[PDB]
Amino acid sequence: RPTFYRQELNKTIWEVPERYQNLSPVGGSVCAAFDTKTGLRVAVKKLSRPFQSIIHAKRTYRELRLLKHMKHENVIGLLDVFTPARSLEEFNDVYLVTHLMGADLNNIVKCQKLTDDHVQFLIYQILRGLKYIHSADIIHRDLKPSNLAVNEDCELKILDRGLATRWYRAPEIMLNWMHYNQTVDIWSVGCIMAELLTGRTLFPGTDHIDQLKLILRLVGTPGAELLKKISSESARNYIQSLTQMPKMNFANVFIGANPLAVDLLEKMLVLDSDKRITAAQALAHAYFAQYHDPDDEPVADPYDQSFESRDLLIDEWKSLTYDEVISFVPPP
Ligand SMILES: Cn1nc(C(C)(C)C)cc1NC(=O)Nc1ccc(Cl)cc1
Ligand SMILES: CCCCCCCCO[C@@H]1O[C@H](CO)[C@@H](O)[C@H](O)[C@H]1O
Repeated sequence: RPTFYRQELNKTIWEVPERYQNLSPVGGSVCAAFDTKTGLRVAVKKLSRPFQSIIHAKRTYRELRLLKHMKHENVIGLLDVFTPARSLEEFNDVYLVTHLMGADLNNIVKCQKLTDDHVQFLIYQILRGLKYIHSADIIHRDLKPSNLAVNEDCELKILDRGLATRWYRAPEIMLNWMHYNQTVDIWSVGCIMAELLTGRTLFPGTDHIDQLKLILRLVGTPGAELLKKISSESARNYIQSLTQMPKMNFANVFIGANPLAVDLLEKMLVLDSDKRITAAQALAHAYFAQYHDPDDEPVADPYDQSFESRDLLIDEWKSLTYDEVISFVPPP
């Protein structure tokens, strides 16, 4: 074990290896640090009360398992994870180390003037990262501009901050469908993409109902084919209950957009999530011709997430998390 030191920042104590220097608050509780081992600047996150409830303990464990697993350019990965605790008995705090990236995409959006080439490169990187995420059988479910770190050269990493967020949510997530396929995230890529083109939010709903009213205005009310898949009572029984809305043709909404951008949007923003384009399929769309490389759009190693079914005690989830701290191997 290295030697640690204690420092107080914004009413939060922080005990970190001497390696991590220059500490200064950024945000949960995140600091910028200077990593003297690799000469680069990092974000260090100290987890708040990680083993306080069962649910906190399980989420702490999912955090670590998940970040230990993500190893892709366009997805947040773990540079390091440490605890000041010398033993399990004494184990209480968890710090995560990741790359700091300057902005999130939210900053970059409303003040900069995005070329079609900007939208290609930014959207290409989200899909690329999503292929990877989705190949591990992970659905993000809350993809938005705040959850995309962008550096100065417009390199992009997907992440989860986590806890308006509703502006990018798939219609099915917002009616609480419970059977979600991965294309929920494709819906989110559509909303983001449209906003990078127009510079404005596609569905800036004021609340839940308004959000959905705005979605249907664009995509139209459900067709016969989609309707025939709805199991439920009055889930379907309020059919045209917000008028029998005709679907907008997107060439009319995205005037002066690359017609290939328009065509991809039509394939992302389908009501019926069985008809949505996949991440891997969207990669092969002519819109990404300048960036698409078939041999450098990698998939994930098998991700064991049996643990999610498990109902364990606070102290089992704490031990499991301890094991994960102990077993961490740093990137090259
Ligand atoms: C829970 N979670 N899920 C994902 C995805 C889906 C992108 C793999 C990523 C994460 N977790 C995070 O993104 N966590 C995280 C950790 C530290 C900082 Cl400074 C910022 C964010
Ligand atoms: C506003 C009316 C709600 C329309 C949302 C329906 C689109 C969601 O997609 C639907 O739901 C499931 C995915 O969760 C799929 O398995 C279904 O087959 C699919 O059609």
